[PDB]
Amino acid sequence: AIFEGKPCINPPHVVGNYPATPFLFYIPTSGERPIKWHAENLPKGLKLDKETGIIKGKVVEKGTYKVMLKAENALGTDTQELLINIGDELLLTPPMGWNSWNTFGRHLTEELLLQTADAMVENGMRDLGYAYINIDDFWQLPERGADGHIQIDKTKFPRGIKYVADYLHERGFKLGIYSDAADKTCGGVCGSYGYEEIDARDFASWGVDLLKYDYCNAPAGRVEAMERYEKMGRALRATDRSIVFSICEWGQREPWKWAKKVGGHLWRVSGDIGDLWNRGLRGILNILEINAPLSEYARPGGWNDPDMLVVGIGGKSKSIGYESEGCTNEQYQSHFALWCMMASPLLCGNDVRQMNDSTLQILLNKDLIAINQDPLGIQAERAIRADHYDVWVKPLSDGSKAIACLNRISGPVDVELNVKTVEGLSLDRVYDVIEGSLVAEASTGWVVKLAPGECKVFICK
Repeated sequence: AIFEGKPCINPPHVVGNYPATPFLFYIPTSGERPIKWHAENLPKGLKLDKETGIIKGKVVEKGTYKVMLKAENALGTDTQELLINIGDELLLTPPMGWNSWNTFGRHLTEELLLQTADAMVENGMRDLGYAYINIDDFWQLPERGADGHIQIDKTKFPRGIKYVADYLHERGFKLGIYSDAADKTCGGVCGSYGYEEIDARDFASWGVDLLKYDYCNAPAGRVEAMERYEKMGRALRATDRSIVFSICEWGQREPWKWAKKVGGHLWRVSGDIGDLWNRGLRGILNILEINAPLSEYARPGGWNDPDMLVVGIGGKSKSIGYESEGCTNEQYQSHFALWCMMASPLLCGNDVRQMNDSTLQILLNKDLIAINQDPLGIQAERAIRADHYDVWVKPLSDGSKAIACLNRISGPVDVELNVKTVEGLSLDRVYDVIEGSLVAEASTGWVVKLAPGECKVFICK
C-alpha cells in the first residue's frame, strides 16, 4: 500500500544538523514507483538527486531554511515543505530506525546490516522515516589495540565499519554504533573510558552518525556519571560530524535533568526493556510508569528514551528471549502507539528482513508515526492514570490533540471521553488512527470500549 497511489511526502518535515558537517536526508515518500523528486530553495551546499530522493552536502552557515519538495509519479504529485535547521540541535523529531540488540545480541555481521538496510528500502520503513541503523554491543574486540585504538571485530565486519556506513549513506540511512563509559562494555568487550577523543575521532572517520554510550562497569556516583558523559559529549562535538549522543545509564541518575547539559540528544529513562507486558527485565507498562512524569524534559532536540521497540519479536530472540514471554498483537500495538505518543525514539528491535502482516500493520502505521514526528515534539502527558486505564494527551502542531486511551488490565474496560476529560479537548471532529477513519460518535463524548491490552488513539479537534 506504501508503494501505490499518488506520491505522499512523509514526515519528518523538519530536520536539524550542525553547521559545516556532512548533511544527508532521504525524503520519505509513499506512492507508486518510479518517483522523481524536485527541490526549490535548497540552501547553499546541498544538492538533491532527483532519481533517488536523497539530499546531500554540507551547509556552512547557521540558519533555518525552508525548502519546497515535490514528488511526482504516473498518478500525480505531492508538494511539501522541508524545514532545515542548521544549528546547535540534532533530532528535531524523535529518531526512528533499528537496533541490532533485541533480536541478534552478539550475532552481528556486515551481512546483517546491509540486508537490514535493503529490507528497509524495499519494505516501506524508509519511506515512513525510519533512518537510523544502529550497531549495538559486540562489534569490537575485547581488548584495545596496542596502538591505542579500539579494534573492529573483522570476523563480523571484514571490510570495517566505514564500509557499512558508506553503504547505508548511499541509501539515506544513518549509522549508529555503541561503546561504554568504562574499560569494558556491558558485554565484556572494549569500551572508551579515558580514550574518548581517540574513539570519537575514529567514529567520525568511519562516518558514524550516532553513538549509544552505556554505563556498565562504571562507578554509580552521579557526578562521576555526569563527568564521564560530558567527556564523550565534548569529544563527539570536537569531530567534523554531527553525531547523535544517546546516553544509556538506565535512568538511575535522573539523566533527564542533566543529559542535555553534557551534549546528549536522548537518554534512557529505565532499565532494559523486555519482550513482556508487565514485570530483558522491564515490561512495557513499567516503562510507561517511569516515563509518564518526565514529559516536561522532552522537546525538539532532546528526548526521553523508553528503550528499543519489541514489536514483532514474539519471544524469539538471541539477546532477550530468556527473560521474556512474548506479547499479544494488541499489546504490541499499544506499545508502538504509546512510544509514538511519548515522542519516543522508534528504534525497532525485531528482524525487519522478514515480518508478518500483523507486525507490518503496526510499524508502518503512518498516522501514529506522524504523531511521533509532530514538529512540536511534545511528549504526551498522562492526563489521567485511573486504576485500570490511562488517558494520554499530545498537543499537535495544527492545534488538534492526540488522545490515547489505554487498557492496562487483562479484562475489558470502559473509558468515558468528553470535553472535560482533559484540558482544551474538542470532540467535534475525531479521527481513529488505528482504524484510519472518522469516528461518528457524539460531539458531546462517548464511552470508549477497550479490549484487554488495547489502546485506541484518536486525533481530536
